This record gives sequence, C-alpha cells and structure tokens, in this order.
Amino acid sequence: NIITVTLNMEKYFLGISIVGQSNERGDGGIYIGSIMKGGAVAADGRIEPGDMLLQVNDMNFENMSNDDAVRVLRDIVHKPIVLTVAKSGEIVLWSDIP
Amino acid sequence: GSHMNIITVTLNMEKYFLGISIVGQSNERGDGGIYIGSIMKGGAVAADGRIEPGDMLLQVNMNFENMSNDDAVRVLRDIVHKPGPIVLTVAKSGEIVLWSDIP
Amino acid sequence: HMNIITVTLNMEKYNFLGISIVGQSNERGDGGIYIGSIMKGGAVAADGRIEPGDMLLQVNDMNFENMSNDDAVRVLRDIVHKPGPIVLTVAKSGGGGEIVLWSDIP
Repeated sequence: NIITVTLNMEKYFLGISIVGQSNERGDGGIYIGSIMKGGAVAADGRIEPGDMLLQVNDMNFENMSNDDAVRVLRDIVHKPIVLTVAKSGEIVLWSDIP
Repeated sequence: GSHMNIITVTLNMEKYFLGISIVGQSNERGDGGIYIGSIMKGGAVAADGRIEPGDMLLQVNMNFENMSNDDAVRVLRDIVHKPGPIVLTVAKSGEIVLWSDIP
Repeated sequence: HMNIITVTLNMEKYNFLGISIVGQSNERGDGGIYIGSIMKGGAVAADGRIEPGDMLLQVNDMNFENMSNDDAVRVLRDIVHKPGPIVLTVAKSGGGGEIVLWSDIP
C-alpha cells in the first residue's frame, strides 16, 4: 500500500513531524511521526502517522540516513511538495502547548 | 450501565492556557475517540493534576464523545477562548512534559 | 543503573539541547524524569549517545534522580541557559531509536 500525494501549499504548512527510527547509518526507516489538523497533509487526509516516508519530490528517503534526510528536508521546505509513503489512526486536533 | 471512571474538572483559567493537546484516534468519521494527548507543566490542566494523557475527552463545557475529528476542531477553536471557567469531563484510562527547548 | 553515561554537550556549536524532558508518576519525586524526544539540530542529537526514554540523573550541579516534577521545571528553567558546558548524566533505560528529523507542527 503506497500512495503519492500532491500537497496544496497555496491553500495551506505541512503539519507533520518526520522521524528517523534506528536510522543514523541509513539501515532504519523514516516515518511520519505526528500529523496536525490545519496543515496540507491533514487536508489531503490520506497520509497517517507511522506511515513510512519514501520520497519527497526528487529526494528518495527510502535508503537515506537521518543526517542526509535532514540536509534535503531543509532545501525542500525553504524553496509544490509531492510525498510518497507506504501505509504502515492518531491525529492532533488542537493544542495550546508552547 | 457502569463502565467508565468519569471525572469532571473545573479549570482555573484566571491564574492560568490549558497546556494540552487533544488527539483523535481513528476518528475521521466520528467512529473513534478523542483523547488527551500530551500535558505540559505551566498550564491549567497540569496545575489541577487530575487529568492524564490518554484519558478520553467526553465533554468540554460541548459533547465530544460521539463527534468526528473535523467537527471537534471547529468546536474547540471557538469554545476554549470564551470567558469563564473551562470544564473538562474525561473518562480515566488508567508522561507530563516538564521542559522543552525544541523550538 | 547498570549502564550510566555522562556527556558534556558543546553549547558553543548549538543553541539548544533540542530535547523535551518528561516526568512519569513524579508529582512527589517518587517517579522518574526521562528524556522525551530528541530533535536533530540540537546538541543532544549531535552528541548522539542519549536516547528517548533514558532516565535523567543529573544536569551539571543538580541531582534529578528523586526530584519532583515541579522542582525539576524550576531548576531546568533556572540553569540550562547559564554559562558554560552542559553536563547530562542519564541511565540507559531508553530505546526505540527514534529521533525527530524535522517538523513544522506549531
């Protein structure tokens, strides 16, 4: 179960955290950690927390280490976002934690 | 029936933000549940001390028990900032954030 | 407590520890204080030795092993931004291998 999703970054922030799991050397995985209502990801509805992040546009995350993922994610966010994930459901509705 | 341990808490918003997140579990269509996610020291909920992460949110002042995620978002936006005490009713389900410098 | 580590963080290079700290059953100091989450870009991630779920024992001069949540909040706010090195001592009770790489959640 893989889905590729184009994010609407005119109407909407992504509203997610991205987490690395035992992936310092790239032998782990990269996952959607959390999703918050109000962002582009929640708007689309198809991505879920714990889904495995496979690609963001031209960046292939599937076999990437944490640091290399961090490198490319800064270039992607501060410069459309198309995300591919493997499905593998908790969602933040509201928060006033600082 | 008798099936949950329910508590109702009147928060002190004079002295205190709530300092919580509210999460939906499998609840895009209202067939899931709405729970207390995390609780941060410094807010009203932590000050009171009775509500815990994972407690199921039943009512705020608004009935949440059988509400969908999106319908809850709408309601929460407009109810938590209204004047007065805030009253949370939760079903007890059996970590409190102390400090974070993550921006 | 069979496996304790002490790490000196380089707060020259990094502006923040990049962690959360949580208390479990610790309103009266009878529980534990733990590393919650760890974010890339902070000094703790850069060091790499501390893991979520590791138990916080000491921060510089302050013993955290049997401190109440409320007392811990005050101390961390008082001391973490003070001059010089930050020395963290943890028991390796943690695991799961999770590190936050990025987030735009407010």
